Amino acid sequence: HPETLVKVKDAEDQLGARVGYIELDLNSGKILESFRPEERFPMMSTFKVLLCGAVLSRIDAGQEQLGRRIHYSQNDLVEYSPVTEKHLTDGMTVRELCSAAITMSDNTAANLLLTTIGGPKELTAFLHNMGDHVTRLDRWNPELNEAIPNDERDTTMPVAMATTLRKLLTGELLTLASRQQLIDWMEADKVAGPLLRSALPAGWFIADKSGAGERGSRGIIAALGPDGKPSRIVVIYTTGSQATMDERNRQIAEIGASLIKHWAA
Repeated sequence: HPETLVKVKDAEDQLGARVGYIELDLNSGKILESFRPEERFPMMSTFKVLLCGAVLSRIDAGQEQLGRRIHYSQNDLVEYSPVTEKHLTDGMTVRELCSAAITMSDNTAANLLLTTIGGPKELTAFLHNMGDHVTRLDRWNPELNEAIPNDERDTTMPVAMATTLRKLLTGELLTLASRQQLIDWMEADKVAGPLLRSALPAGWFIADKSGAGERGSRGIIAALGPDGKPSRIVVIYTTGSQATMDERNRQIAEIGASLIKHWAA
């Protein structure tokens, strides 16, 4: 059972592509191990957690409401919108939009949420305010998944994403209610079965969010731990590979198996 860093490097070889990885202690925020922690990768759909962070922050400040109902139309629908495409008549609440965005990676829900905050620039501004000057969202769905080589648009670094995720989940940035909601959404993720969840023993907790983009881009952010409590943050990205979606999933699942098999170390 390879050690995690050995498996991550092996994943680069198998995939013919850069893989970035970091593991943080959730409590302390201490980096436990990392690989290409300070290189940039497309965030892809993992941005949606940060987006819902921004939305929750607005909620906490009285500028937004969980129950606010948004009506929208056919023209707003983009590909991979399994929830939003069913609510053209009745609309959806902000709460339901964040659920759909995080748990089903509903692309239209994420655009709708971007509108509520005034666009990708406002997410980037929210990030800057929290101290994250690396992570940047520049475009909307679907364009933000283009993953053009060395384009810094819509990118993060594993270390920036990991830290920012920790601040959202455990910091004072969001109220206790909002922090809990955010983690509850990520716990309820439905579309990341083939990734770290496929390696997870019964009884563990995981709150995650996946992403896939062009040019083989794939990744996942997670808070996970044994005994029903998250204790570490794991962030994994890759971009460039020509491997199949299944192949890229497998490598990420295998990185997950390693970190699980060595967790007690």
